[PDB]
Amino acid sequence: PQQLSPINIETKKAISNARLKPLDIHYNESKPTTIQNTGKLVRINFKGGYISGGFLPNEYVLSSLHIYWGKEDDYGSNHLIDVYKYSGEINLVHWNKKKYSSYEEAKKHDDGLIIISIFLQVLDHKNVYFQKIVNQLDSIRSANTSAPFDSVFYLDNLLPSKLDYFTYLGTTINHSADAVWIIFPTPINIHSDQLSKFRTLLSLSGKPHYITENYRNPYKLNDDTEVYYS
Repeated sequence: PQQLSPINIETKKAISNARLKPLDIHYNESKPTTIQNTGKLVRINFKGGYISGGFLPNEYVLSSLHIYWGKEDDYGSNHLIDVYKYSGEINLVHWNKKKYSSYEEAKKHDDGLIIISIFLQVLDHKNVYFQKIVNQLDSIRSANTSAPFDSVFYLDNLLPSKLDYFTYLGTTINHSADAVWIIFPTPINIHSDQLSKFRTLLSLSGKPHYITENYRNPYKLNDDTEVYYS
């Protein structure tokens, strides 16, 4: 069967494979175009950027960034590692443009999508790179809104300090497609004030309510889903 995402990664059960070389991340050419409050989450759309190397058959192009958080700073990510939840989670969605015609075609195949997870950890540290995103939220307060992302922003500045990863075959968080996940256990550090600003965003209409949390609870791991560690 499909493996529904997200999941708890049990580190003692993760397995090794020579294929798991470090990823080659190439966000030089990445530029955010617009930012949106979809009524569920914050999405930033990108033009440019790709990942390659690692266990990948070829390059996958970057398309979008999603952000998830919780009601409290200590409980906000989608994925867990050994039943530890981080403060929040960024997902970077990439698709197999080499093989498929559009993201919509790519979504239909288990080699179509690769999603990178970067955890957020609230640690009383104002993160100047993450602040670029925070400082756009005032423009997308209502649900189903869009704004130009004008500020210069280098996506590679949100990469964790260490890029070892877990990988498994799961699904997108809305379960509309299979997706291979690349999960970095090392989080990036942010400040409580920064995460707080996401909770000002409004849901779709009773009347709209604050999106105080938008993570999805984890699903059980299928007996035949293997989790690899690089």
